[PDB]
Amino acid sequence: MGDDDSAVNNNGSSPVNNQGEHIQVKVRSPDGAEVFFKIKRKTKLEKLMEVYCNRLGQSMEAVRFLYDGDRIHGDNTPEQLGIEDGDVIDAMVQQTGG
Repeated sequence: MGDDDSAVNNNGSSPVNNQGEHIQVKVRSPDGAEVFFKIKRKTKLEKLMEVYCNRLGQSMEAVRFLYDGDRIHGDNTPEQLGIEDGDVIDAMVQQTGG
């Protein structure tokens, strides 16, 4: 069953990619510190907050995630608000502070 794709040749991976091609977001740990996070594929705020959950050993119901200054759902995505690559997220102690 002859497929051309497996025999088309021209295989390889050239450096057709730049460092700032992807996305970058800083989730300012709410203590006067800010850790650089990064987005590679289309990945909404969900993984940005969960990797943070796993990072501090405390999940997102215990860290209110505000981005562009305003808390919201992770499924809202960055560009949907108008702010993207170079943006920041702030996680405060729980949703109601307690």
